[PDB]
Amino acid sequence: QFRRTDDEVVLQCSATVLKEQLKLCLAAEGFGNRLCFLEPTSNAQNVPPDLAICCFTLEQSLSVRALQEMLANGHRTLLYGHAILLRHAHSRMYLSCLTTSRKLAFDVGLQEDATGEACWWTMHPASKQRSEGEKVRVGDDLILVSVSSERYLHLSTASGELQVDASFMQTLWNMNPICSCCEEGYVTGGHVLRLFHGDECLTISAADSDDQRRLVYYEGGAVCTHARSLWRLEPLRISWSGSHLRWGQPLRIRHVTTGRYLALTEDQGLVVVDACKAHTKATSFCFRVSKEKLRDVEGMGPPEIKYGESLCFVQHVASGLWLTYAALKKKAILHQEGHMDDALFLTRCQQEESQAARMIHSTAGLYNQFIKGLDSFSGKPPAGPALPIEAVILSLQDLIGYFEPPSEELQHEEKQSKLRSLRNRQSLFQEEGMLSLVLNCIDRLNVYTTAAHFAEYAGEEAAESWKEIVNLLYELLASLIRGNR
Repeated sequence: QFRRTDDEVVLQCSATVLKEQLKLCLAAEGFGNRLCFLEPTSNAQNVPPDLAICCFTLEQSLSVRALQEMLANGHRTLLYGHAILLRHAHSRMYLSCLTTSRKLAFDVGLQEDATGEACWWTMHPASKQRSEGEKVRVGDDLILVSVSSERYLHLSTASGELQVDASFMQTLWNMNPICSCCEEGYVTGGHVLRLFHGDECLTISAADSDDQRRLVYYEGGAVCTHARSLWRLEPLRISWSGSHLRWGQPLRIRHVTTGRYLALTEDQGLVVVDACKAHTKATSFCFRVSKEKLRDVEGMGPPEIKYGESLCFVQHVASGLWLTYAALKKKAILHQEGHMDDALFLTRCQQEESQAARMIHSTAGLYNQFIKGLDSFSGKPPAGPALPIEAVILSLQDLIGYFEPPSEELQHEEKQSKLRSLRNRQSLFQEEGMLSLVLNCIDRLNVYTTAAHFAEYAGEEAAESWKEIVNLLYELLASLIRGNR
């Protein structure tokens, strides 16, 4: 009931939309975009929210005396009046108050390093029900104050869209628990993992495949180490979603890089589906101890399912159909009776790989839309929606540093270990067709002789970044191909 450090939390606030309360979570991508935005979580029943980038970890919780002291030089409970540090689970960046605007208001984004006063936030009570120095409890409304700027974490409404900023105005914030202390080696929600059969694991086809990437297979060999075989387990509850998985408990199974949802469909059968089409009935699965006929807690719950050691039959909830195969790669199907050997076991993905899979997802989506912007005005000299110039430049810069080789001056032992990581990071991107993706940007950009020629077909404003983006694309291309052996 108390909040302790190292808890995983989301910062939730609420807003009234056409006479109804939409709940919203604080979210940022980090790479390609530092700025926070708000993720609607109210329509979960029909459209699963992008929860992965909403998760923060409570790194440290400090007093004024404690904070002022650290700036000059395991489970502490959160007390009102404490300053907290929130690390972004995906980007490993810290929630901070920036120095940019759009009113006298700062932006709320992510910071590369927990340096200076900018990434610290003090907590204050919503009412006379709680007081400064008291344990911060579940369900409490919080006011959060930027240490650097003395401003409040604030929900904004301008002109029409929901947004976050730092304002002189105040916003009531709920800090919802995702997960707490976890039983070692047990499956919890929000874990990214692979599902093994028997070696063979559950996957979708590789990039630019005739599939359109919609179909599910059991495949062997190299896939088992490729990003396409990774899934995120998502229970149908925003709070305590990161709690232990329980047999028979319904969940959604999300493909990380593609961002689509394992589903049973009327026409196609067992497939992978867009977030928007992922309604509960279509997309709810559970693990079953066996295929025999056959109230939710508020904590981490009982640990039931062990990584590697537990064999699980996957079942579609609405239909009671079994996840099985058709009689190397085999097609995954849903079948009334299935096969005597349907039971899968689960292996937890590691953080570096897991992070990389998500980075692929964002990058693919970003550059794909940047391409759609170019295709739109190819023969037209605009109505075409603004190109994500600002985001592309940062996305490019971020990946370049991400793939940068280690300094030659580093010791041999450290070099070797750092090189293996680099090579593997590269490997994952390459297998997802990031090279072709970068190449298409270059090819479509290069149709143009210069900036002015580009400007003829695109805004003069867009043209000011054409040489930079082309140079950044080549640099990334080079960084991806480099052998680093």
